[PDB]
Amino acid sequence: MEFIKGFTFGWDSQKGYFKTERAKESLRLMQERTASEYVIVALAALQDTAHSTEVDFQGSHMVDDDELIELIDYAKSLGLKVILKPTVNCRNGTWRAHINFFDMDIPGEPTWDEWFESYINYQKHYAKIAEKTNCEMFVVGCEMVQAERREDKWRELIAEVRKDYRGLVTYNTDKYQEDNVKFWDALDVISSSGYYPINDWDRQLDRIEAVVKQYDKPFFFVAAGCPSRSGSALLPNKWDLEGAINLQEQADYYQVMFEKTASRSWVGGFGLWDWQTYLYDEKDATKNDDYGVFGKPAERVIKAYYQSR
Ligand SMILES: OC[C@H]1O[C@@H](O[C@H]2[C@H](O)[C@H](O)[C@H](O[C@H]3[C@H](O)[C@H](O)[C@H](O[C@H]4[C@H](O)[C@H](O)[C@H](O)O[C@@H]4CO)O[C@@H]3CO)O[C@@H]2CO)[C@@H](O)[C@@H](O)[C@@H]1O
Repeated sequence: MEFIKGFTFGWDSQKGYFKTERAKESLRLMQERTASEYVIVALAALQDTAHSTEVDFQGSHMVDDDELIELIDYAKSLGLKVILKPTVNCRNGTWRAHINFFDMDIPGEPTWDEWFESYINYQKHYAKIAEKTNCEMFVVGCEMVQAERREDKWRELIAEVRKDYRGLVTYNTDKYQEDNVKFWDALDVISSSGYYPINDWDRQLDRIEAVVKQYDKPFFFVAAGCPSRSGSALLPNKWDLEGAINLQEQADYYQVMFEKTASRSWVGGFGLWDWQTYLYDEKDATKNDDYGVFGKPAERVIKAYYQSR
């Protein structure tokens, strides 16, 4: 598989965002300033809590099918390939990694089968969209740490997705969880949220290597990145981390990350975390403490490295 030079887009979007021309502008800025050849459209449905069974993708937190199809078409019209990544959030704030139900089915309690039924139906709806728009890859799940043990249900879900979509299929595991998934044989690509510390890449890359070699498959970090924020380089996943603005720390993180993964041939690309739909003004970049890379010194590290591959 070719080296995926990718960037995540659209995580901030809601109903209506993908029609506006600000969205089309942001996408062109993203491609121009980073040299990304892939866009990872990251969307999120909602369930009430980590222990609810209804997954809701029709409410206004979610873009409508028509503006999504349009945004994808527009992306491909710019020479960008498209990975579609529908995951799920909780309305009470709980990280999806905690979505969980009892092992046994208990009378009157929510069950794994009820959740997976709602979640399968959600995935199939977007797998049909991925097929009609000829997306290159489709991500059936993201950081579902406590659900990953339910292997037969993930295998059932992947089969259901293949009925609608004939392209590449992967699953996005969380950091340090690459061997927590036992259904990699059923996917085409292995991927993880590579939020590893700036000073621990060697140990982590060596662990992941041995996990990948147990399987048939290419690997890439479908998510990776770092806020421009003091302390983030050691904990790049923690989006609510409290620390002063620090653009240089974000640039150091990307420099180190590309340097360490460039020597590893099984590391097959990136879906850098994120490029916002409603991008800030480049004048305010110097005071932005978010994952965004627009107008910041890390923007040039990514452009150069992606342009070197
Ligand atoms: O309700 C009120 C006010 O809030 C607005 O929304 C929130 C929302 O409540 C929630 O906090 C949401 O969280 C984010 C977070 O900002 C990060 O982007 C985070 O990211 C991670 C992602 O989940 C994956 O782990 C990925 O791999 O790594 C990312 C970085 O770690 O994603 C969280 C959601 O899962 O942020 C928004 C806005 O900040 C709106 O509801 C608005 O309506 C209302 O006025």
